[PDB]
Amino acid sequence: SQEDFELIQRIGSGTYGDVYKARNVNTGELAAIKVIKLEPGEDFAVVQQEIIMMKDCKHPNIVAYFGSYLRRDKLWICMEFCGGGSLQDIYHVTGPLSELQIAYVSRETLQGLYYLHSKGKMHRDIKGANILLTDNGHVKLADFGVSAQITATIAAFIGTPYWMAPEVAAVERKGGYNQLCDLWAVGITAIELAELQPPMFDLHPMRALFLMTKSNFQPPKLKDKMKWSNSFHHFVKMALTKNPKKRPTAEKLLQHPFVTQHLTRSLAIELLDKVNNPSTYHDFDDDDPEPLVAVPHR
Amino acid sequence: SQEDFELIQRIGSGTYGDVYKARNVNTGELAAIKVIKLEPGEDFAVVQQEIIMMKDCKHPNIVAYFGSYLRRDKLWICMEFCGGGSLQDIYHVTGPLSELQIAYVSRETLQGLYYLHSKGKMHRDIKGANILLTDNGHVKLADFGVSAQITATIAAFIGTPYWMAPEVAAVERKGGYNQLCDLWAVGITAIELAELQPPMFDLHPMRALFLMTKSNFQPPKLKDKMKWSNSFHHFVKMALTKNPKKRPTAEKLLQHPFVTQHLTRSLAIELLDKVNNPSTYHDFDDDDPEPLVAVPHR
Ligand SMILES: Nc1ncc(-c2cnc(C3CCNCC3)s2)cc1OCc1ccncc1
Ligand SMILES: Nc1ncc(-c2cnc(C3CCNCC3)s2)cc1OCc1ccncc1
Repeated sequence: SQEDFELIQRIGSGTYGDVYKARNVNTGELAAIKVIKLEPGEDFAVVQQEIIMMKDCKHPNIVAYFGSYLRRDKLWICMEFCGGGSLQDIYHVTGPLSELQIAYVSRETLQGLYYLHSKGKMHRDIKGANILLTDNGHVKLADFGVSAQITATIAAFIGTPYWMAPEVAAVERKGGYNQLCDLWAVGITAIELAELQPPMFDLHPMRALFLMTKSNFQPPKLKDKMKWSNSFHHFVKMALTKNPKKRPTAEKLLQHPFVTQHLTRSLAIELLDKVNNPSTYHDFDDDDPEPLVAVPHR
Repeated sequence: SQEDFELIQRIGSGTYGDVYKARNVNTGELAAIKVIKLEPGEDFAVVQQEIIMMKDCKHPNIVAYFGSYLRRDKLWICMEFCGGGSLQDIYHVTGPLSELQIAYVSRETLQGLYYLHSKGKMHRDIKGANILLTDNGHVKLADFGVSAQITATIAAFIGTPYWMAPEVAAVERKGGYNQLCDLWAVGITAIELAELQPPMFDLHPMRALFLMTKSNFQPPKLKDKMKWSNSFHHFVKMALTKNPKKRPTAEKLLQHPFVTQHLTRSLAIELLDKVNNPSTYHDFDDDDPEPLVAVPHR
């Protein structure tokens, strides 16, 4: 029941409700609980779908589902607690991530999407706010709300299609995209972790979307042409292929040098320590540990 | 009240409900009545908006509003009766229209849109089914349901815009077009009246809209390159300008030769007679009317 957990503190805000740090009353285990307020009679098929998808995903790079409890218009969704927090929360304190840190995160995210895509699902909201870190440095993906929204909307034109002007047709269209769009978000997220914000972030949301549809649109690059290697640049160049049909899948991009190089969870531990560091030194004593083998000096 | 009219026969189907030929109980005047079934609690702001717009338009090329009556979930909207019927209804019996007939209809439609556009309104569903004819050959535009829908929807992204792939952005966009889209519909309608159906009519609605958004999209032409004049072709070429900013407005297109030439309601009377003709001859007697001036012959 809900009574098995005690909400400790709000740690974020999901697509729907608030996320709270929580503790189990008996086991003492930590967990993250998404509290969602439901209005009577409202379309439940959406939060219902999110739970099902969470319930249907068991992968080391996806936030694991513990349980869900509904009590009087208040729905709790229990999941594993990622101590590090969102990457966005991290690089807001931390500076920009390292290239190797971006590389590690990217490979793990791609591993998560690989799983989702084989299942035939898509995340459709891949960003720094949805990529979490465990205390040991593991990378998990979160927030299946958007995914759930898109699935639920699979169910009416305004006007008649054939008589629509091209600019009206662009707005009257629906669907027509697949899971390869997640790969684009990986490319944008790569930039996001590098430059503390996605490209075009200063524009209005509608204005940014309109620019992407223009025929003369060219995919973003990394501003510092010299700060990052050719692999990182090339990785983003592939991930940010405008044409979806020629865009590399999750497996093809996992075969890329930038993510196929040696990358361990040490890099995330580093990142976590920097967040736990708001100090370049500490007290110490360095002399000869054992007198028995202490080299003499006169 | 509703009791002032008696529904005679269904004459069409609007965006919302059925349209009935109707007669006034007292005056004996004919009228068209749109019967709309409303569910309790439903968004009325849309049919409410349609009435207001109809009520707000007094132009010789727009179907005039007589009244509207609501009685127990059943809303009547009374308007002038166009004896000829829809152009689509006409060319389904009639063959394709003449070039001069298409020209006459086009000028009158443009005159209607000119009025709407000066008021800052848009039709957004200009087609043969919405262009009516009076018994005397006058051309009126109808069906403000779509217009009303678009206005009412002026009031939430799925996912975050900046991380969206271009193909997702295309579907997540909204608005971004103006009344110039009506001019495109005029161009398509010109083809429709000429070839008994719009271009791409054999495609699926979604497929047709997707093709229009492609960068390599080229506006349709008239299939018979030799059946119609250069003016008609050029008229459609202007009206079907892919780029909305360079697309001629309603006034600019009214200055075009194809519609600035001599065109009278005789052409519509012709069209109406052909519909009232499902016969190339009839009984007659041709000899010398008056003997007093009858020229002799021996
Ligand atoms: N499963 C989760 N585990 C931990 C967090 C945390 C978020 N912020 C945290 C702070 C960061 C700063 N240091 C203290 C801890 S931990 C969020 C989680 O999930 C979020 C979520 C969002 C949307 N849908 C589902 C889950
Ligand atoms: N005001 C209207 N006056 C007459 C018709 C007619 C439609 N079909 C007609 C037949 C054609 C064949 N000959 C017999 C008559 S008359 C439709 C009208 O309006 C339609 C409308 C649609 C959608 N929203 C508003 C109005």
